[PDB]
Amino acid sequence: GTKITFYEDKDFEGRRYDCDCDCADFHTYLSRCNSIKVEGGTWAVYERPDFAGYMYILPEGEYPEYERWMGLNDRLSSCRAVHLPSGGEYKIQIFEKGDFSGEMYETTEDCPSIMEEFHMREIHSCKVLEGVWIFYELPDYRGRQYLLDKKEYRKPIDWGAASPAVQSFRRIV
Repeated sequence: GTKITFYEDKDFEGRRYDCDCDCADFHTYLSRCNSIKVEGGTWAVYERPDFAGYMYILPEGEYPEYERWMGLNDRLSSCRAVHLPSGGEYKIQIFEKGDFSGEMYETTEDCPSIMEEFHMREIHSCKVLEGVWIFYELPDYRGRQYLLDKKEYRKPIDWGAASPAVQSFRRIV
């Protein structure tokens, strides 16, 4: 019973498209997205069809301009609802090299700068043992966003990234 509404202009103006289930392609219904209203739960929204391109994670709320979801442009074309467990334990394993190789670290806590904490600038694979997490390109949860809502990620492309650069990560609660 969650819903997301996309508006072409800022401040919830202009033509609109709404999604109540997952939508793999609404680029023919909206030329651009400059504000969003999210109801009922948390959504992942994507620049290109079929959940491709830049992605952004939006909790319930009102977003009058794309900066409010750290958007890179006003282009969105697909979206899916994020299923969050009832606030249990959260646990993630990050790896120095692809395919779960190299050095590994396991944590239960948000990390606003992984260099100071794990002495890595990059994460080349990961296993999400419990919970749902977000990787960020820059420290303090800034820059590009990548949703980790599955279990195993063998290489960065599996979380939608072109490179293993990750500098912070946190749980979705």
